[PDB]
Amino acid sequence: LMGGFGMKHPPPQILIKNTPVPADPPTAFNKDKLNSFITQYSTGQVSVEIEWELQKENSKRWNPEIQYTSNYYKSNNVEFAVNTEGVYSEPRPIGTRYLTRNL
Amino acid sequence: DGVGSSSGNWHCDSQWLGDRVITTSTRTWALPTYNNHLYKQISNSTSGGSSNDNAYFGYSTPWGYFDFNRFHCHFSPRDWQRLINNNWGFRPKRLNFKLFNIQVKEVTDNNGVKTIANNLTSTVQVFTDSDYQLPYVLGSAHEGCLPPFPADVFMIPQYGYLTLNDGSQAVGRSSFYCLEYFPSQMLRTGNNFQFSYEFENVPFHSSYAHSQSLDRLMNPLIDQYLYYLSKTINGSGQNQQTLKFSVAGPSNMAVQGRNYIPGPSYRQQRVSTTVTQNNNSEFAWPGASSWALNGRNSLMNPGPAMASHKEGEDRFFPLSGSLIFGKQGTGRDNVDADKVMITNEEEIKTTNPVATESYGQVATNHQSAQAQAQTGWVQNQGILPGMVWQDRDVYLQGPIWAKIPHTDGNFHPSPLMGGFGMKHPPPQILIKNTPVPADPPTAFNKDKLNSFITQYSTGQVSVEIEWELQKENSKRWNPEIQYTSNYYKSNNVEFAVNTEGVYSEPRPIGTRYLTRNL
Amino acid sequence: LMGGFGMKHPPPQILIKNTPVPADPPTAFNKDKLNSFITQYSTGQVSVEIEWELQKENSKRWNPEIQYTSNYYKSNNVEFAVNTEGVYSEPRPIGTRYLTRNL
Amino acid sequence: DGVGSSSGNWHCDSQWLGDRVITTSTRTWALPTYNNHLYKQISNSTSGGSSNDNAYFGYSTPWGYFDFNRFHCHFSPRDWQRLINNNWGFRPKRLNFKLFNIQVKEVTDNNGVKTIANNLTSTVQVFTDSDYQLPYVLGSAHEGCLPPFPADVFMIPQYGYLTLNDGSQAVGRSSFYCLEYFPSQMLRTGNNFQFSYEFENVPFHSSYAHSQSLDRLMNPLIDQYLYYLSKTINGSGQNQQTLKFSVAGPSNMAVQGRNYIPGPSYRQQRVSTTVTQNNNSEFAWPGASSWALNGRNSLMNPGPAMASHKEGEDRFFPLSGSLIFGKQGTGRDNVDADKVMITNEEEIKTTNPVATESYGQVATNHQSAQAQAQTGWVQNQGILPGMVWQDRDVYLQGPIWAKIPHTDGNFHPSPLMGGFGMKHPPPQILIKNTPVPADPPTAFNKDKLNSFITQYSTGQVSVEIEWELQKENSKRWNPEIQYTSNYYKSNNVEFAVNTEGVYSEPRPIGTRYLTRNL
Repeated sequence: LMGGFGMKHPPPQILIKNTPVPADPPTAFNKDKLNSFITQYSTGQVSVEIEWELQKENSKRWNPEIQYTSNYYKSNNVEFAVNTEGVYSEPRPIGTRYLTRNL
Repeated sequence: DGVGSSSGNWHCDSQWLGDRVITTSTRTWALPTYNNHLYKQISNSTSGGSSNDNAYFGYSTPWGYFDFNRFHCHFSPRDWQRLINNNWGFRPKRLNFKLFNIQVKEVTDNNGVKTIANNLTSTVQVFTDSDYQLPYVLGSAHEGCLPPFPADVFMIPQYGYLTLNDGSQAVGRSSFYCLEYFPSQMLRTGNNFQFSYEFENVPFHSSYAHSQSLDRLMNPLIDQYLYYLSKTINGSGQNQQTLKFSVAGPSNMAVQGRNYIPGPSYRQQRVSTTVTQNNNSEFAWPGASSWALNGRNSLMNPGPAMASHKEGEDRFFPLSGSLIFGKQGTGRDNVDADKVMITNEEEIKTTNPVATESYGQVATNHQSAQAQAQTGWVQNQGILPGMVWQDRDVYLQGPIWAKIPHTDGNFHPSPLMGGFGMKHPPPQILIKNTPVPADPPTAFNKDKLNSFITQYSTGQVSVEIEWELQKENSKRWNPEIQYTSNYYKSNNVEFAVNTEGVYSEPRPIGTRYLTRNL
Repeated sequence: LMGGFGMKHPPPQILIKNTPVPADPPTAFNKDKLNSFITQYSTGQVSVEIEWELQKENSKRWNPEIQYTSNYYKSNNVEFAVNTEGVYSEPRPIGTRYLTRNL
Repeated sequence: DGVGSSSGNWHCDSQWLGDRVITTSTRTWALPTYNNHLYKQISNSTSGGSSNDNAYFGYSTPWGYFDFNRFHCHFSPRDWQRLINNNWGFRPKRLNFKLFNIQVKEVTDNNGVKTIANNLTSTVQVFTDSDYQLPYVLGSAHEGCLPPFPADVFMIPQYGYLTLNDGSQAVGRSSFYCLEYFPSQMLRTGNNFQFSYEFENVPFHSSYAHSQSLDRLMNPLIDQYLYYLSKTINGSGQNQQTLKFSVAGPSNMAVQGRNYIPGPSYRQQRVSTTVTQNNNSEFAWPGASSWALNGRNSLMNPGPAMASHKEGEDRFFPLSGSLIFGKQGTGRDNVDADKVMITNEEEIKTTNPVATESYGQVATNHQSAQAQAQTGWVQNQGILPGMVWQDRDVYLQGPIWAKIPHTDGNFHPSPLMGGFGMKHPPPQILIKNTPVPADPPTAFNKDKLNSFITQYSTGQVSVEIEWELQKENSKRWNPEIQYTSNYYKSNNVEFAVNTEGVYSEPRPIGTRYLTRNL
């Protein structure tokens, strides 16, 4: 209902945890589980490569087709581009439907 | 390929193989010149008809088109009788279309008299749109069919297409299609045209009317093993409350468990052919069942297929639900009832609910010692699971196919009016006769030439459809009801020409006679 | 200077004339050329098929690129489409330069 | 490919083949972290400098880049002397670039003291842009070169790029390039990087200074066979008018017919190094030669290549025409004249007109018995046919190449500042050290991580260029003038390190000594 592509078997969930490393336990054996660990985190890079099939416009309509453009008026900042202080921003949502087709 | 030799032979027959039919129909046509070779926009504010509810913006083109989508084009009544009495269903497998013996004539009005004379050089250009790029106008059941009767010569309708509008103004998401921007074969006297088509696989139509009702699909001798709740009261008086369960037997039929339920219903108003029974008010537009889209108010003309008169009394019919055909020679407007053939669905009555009656009843409030039970009527019920419905009957005058609009979703895309819905129907065949300009001025002028030569063309069109069949296997004992000709001495043979030459069809002919079990 | 593609050998000129047919001359031989002809014209169709090579946009710029669209406001007539009386019209000129590229 | 083994060997040499040179230069670098791993926009209104004439809008990126486009990076002064004294011209054939022995260190400020410690896991990511998709910032002669002296360690400049602006605001035809959207190889200690490049074919540079002037390219012994108009007057007094023609001989040199003319000139203002001669007014910006583009007023810094002092008096120089280099240790602003090396073109004086002098003179009004002849000066003359010019000299501090902007047209695309213009120069090599975020908070927060670990990296860059050569064929008798070291006992060796370690270059070194005939 929200949108997108429903799938019986979507692309799976990818879960990640950093294995615990316990801080030095006590010398005498104790039954209880170890509640003391070492503050820890990890960092890396994730490549996500999707391949998209396409369907291309065959329409023979005469006149020009409406579609999406960038306003030309001198704005203070480039839309869909970083601010002065580094913040990235998206000015307005962008639908998928511009090209026209007959029922 | 010359002026002398003919470019094709008349072929009109129906050859009946056991498992399939092939119906060729060849007729002759005449194509005038529309819009003076212009494209124009038709928006209502140019033609009037000011209102919010009727608003359209669209273009009219000079092109003509062949529309054969009705059945009677392809089937003689005797081929129809032979079809629907012997068969449980049918589907078109293929289509072949030939257009030949084209001849282009040139009219001249001189000094008050008009003389027609051949034009051997001129061309008439044709194309079939196989990519479904243009709007599809065939599926709307407009007139302009091949005539029922192979003798009559007809005129070819004008192609025009509506688009988006806000009121009478175009949005600008609107499209303009220039029909002449397509690769159209053009041909002269001595050339012919043809193409072949193969219908995409669809379901067989149902030419059978069920032999047992849905509500009564059970053994009348044996009880079910399930217990309905029979009686909630011990007896009269205060504080008499019990729960008494009973077997659902033949003695009480309505209460047995049934694992299928009837099809959906969108209720219609009930209009009686007997006049004095109907109300004395203007309920035509006001009381009608409408579906609104984008602030427009549409009317519900054929709609979820559902029975009409409910059994005993046929004196009435749905206000806008039923297909309505005009008799031969019927006036244009404010036609009296008798002059119009009102189609009636009695055969769908077992599977589907009545058009004019509520779908059912539902409980509203929770009962309590204080609060009595209360139940409201269901005016509309969409598809549920385990719901069985039957499609609307298909007539001899009714449309064969329709184009299923290209969209993300559609449910049971069988056209509401009737016939065979198809993602890729048999294409539109458009025709125009190339313009020949009258003598231009000697000095070069920039403007386009607005002066042409009055011109039209004539020829023959062979439309050959191949129909797959499904044949009756039924083992029922007694005789089966089916379609016949009344024997009483009528003044004229029904489905035959009058004294003055007019061809006429007395009454509509449904497809459903043969019976089959649910 | 006006625009387009200058060529040493452009696509050639295609000239057409309909051969003269003289009206009936006089019986006695006369020296002078025939000044009397038959009013005449001809009609047909011309297919002009050009093949265009292309160069396609490789630009990696982030934000959206400005380009040409049809105004969406409810106009009386579709722009670049026929009028009510049949006249075809083009509302405004259309340049070739929208896509951007670095110097 | 491990922490222990080194990823490459220092290689710095110049091996001189007869027909070509190969100059390897290996130096060590340090890359800080710019902009806190942010992109930001630099538009002047954020940095001030309010005016219409200085206006810019652009982005600053964390990425650094290697700029080696100066010559002294690749050539020791002795390789330069050996180059320009023995050769009539040169062109780069190929380029090889290696980056190795990279090591990434992690700074920590604790309790007032800052401790540096290795980081073995961290990565520094690099990419060369071979498709010329990004803006090209190298060709503008910005500082940040590989240092002249192979010992010195340097810092790597920050990459930022201007775009379109209306005042301080972006138009929206402007572009934002996210440098990190490119497929950048990333590598750790134990990895190395390299690529090879092949310069596109360009013309040889001219390292020769002509041995005969353009105006004097003729036999001094022999007359021409053409007759100039010598004398238009019979003698003094009224109505004395004649046309007297004379041979153009050696006796009158200036009047002979010459079928080539000097190159174009865009005139410059004349500023004298001797101070008391110059005017007592602020002519710096007002009196300068400018080219306006889009309402901006640019200044003409190097421009059509043209001689400067005109022959006898070198006491002056063009206001903005001449390349101007700063001496080692030169202040930033309002530097005194002596502290700055003013480059002077005397070698181009034969082919090209003087920068500070008019191109010529042209007749204005038609003469008549009543109207005397009148001639105005030509302040600017663009290219004509049969015009010969010579390109600006190329120095040891000056830029090797520039990118010829991609456009529908360009004329003689040799850069005005100097060097070798190329449609596809050797690509930009950008480098950034991947960010390592400091410990995030435990509870998930939407916002991006603004806290990182102060970090930088270090390594070595081998830049190997292959130069094609053109060698002196001249048969002139006498000795040829060329470049030498003064012999007088100076306190310090020129082009050598000072007492305190500072490296310095005393004077600029042109490429033109060897002489060649027109």
